[PDB]
Amino acid sequence: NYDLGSTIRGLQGLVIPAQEHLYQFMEAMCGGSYAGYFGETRTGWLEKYSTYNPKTDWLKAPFTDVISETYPKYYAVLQHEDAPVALALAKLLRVTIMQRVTDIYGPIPYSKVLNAAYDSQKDVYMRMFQELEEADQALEDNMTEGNSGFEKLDDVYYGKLQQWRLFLHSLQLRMAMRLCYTDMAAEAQSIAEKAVTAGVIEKNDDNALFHVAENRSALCFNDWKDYRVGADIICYMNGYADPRRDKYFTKVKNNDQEGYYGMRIGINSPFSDDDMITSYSNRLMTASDPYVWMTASEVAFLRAEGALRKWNMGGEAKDFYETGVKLSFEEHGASGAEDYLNSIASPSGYTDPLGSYSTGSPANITVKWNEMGEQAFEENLERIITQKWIALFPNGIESWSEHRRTGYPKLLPVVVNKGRNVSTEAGMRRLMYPNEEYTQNSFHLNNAINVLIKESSNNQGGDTGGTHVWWDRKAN
Ligand SMILES: [Mg+2]
Repeated sequence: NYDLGSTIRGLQGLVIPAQEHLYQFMEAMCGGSYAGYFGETRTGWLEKYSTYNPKTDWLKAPFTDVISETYPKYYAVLQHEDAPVALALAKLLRVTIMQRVTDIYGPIPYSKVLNAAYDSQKDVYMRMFQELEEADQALEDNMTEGNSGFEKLDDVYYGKLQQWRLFLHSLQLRMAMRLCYTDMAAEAQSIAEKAVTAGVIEKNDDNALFHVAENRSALCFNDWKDYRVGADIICYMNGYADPRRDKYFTKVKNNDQEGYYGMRIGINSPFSDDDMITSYSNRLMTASDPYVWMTASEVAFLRAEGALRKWNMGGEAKDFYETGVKLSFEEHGASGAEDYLNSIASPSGYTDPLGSYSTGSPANITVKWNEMGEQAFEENLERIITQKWIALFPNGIESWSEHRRTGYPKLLPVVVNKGRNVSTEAGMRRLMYPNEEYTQNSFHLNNAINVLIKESSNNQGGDTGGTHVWWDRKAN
């Protein structure tokens, strides 16, 4: 029983996964650990994403489940609808889902899906850019005032095609910035500039949120209690005395504790699960919360970086930076942005309230803009990306990609590095292909690994967490 609305909602639920079974792996364990946002409370787990040795069958969900769930919905739209807007929205959602997947793995099945042959990450990005333009043209040529017909078929923008275009342009901007260290940088700059000109998300009312009657991801944090907040994000936000903390996190309040506390990521604690659950802050969320895809704050930080790089983003780097911070405060109902923007406080050292994994501060980057501008390029990039990372919480996959790309924010090293060809100093550079690909798709997988090796600025044994994906080319 095909229904276009259910199919579109199905696709919208594969961006930030709306099924808890998929969420726990892709977002809580993978994005969470590698962005410095969350650690796992379960002390019995010895093959973990956070220690770079995820149990083999825990590698299935971010690759195999995303792909196997996406394509039947995508092809249902294509076989039932000839309306250009339906096809354009399906196309845009497929790009949105799969941008994340190629950023995690590098080469992925994409253009030849009909298992399947893999495209190079470069070929995935170029094809996505071509598809985003095709979707955008179809939206622009068919949009109207009043109802589009998709009002009851779409739980992100409730049928408002104008807002879908802002989002599409914002995604083009994000993906362009991703490629600024590759041989496609000139094209990326042009794409970014045209995207900004076409109109990106600038107001919080236009943020792309997937609204849901029940946010099942809340189970992972509130009910299962399998994750708590990581040390890194707490070190920065406590150091900065960030007014957003009471909107992001719960307080831990007991005999020896009152405030915001983070757990060291990449450890094998000798304490109990109850100790890990009760001694560290949780994220603050409810079962009615939306999933946040793209915000005005993120777009402002992208424009700030662009401007710092002398791309034509329509304004000054400092102004976009300050606007990004202001927009994030506004998004969360937080006061004090203007004073916060002049802060010269450093990220704090890490004090483990249980006394096991205390360590020095991850960075000395402050909030206040360095007026040398591009003459302090790396420092100002560091604060743009650090502030974007705070504003992005809990979007770990995006923050992980940006951390890989730019080196920022600087995060605390894991303690227990049980990775295979993964360095403690550089961290996870990608995820490894699932064992299903080895057993069931071995011809295509073998070619994929060869493509990953050829595309990489830094091969570390082929299909490992150490090998760089194609866009991860910055020299350190
Ligand atoms: Mg100032």
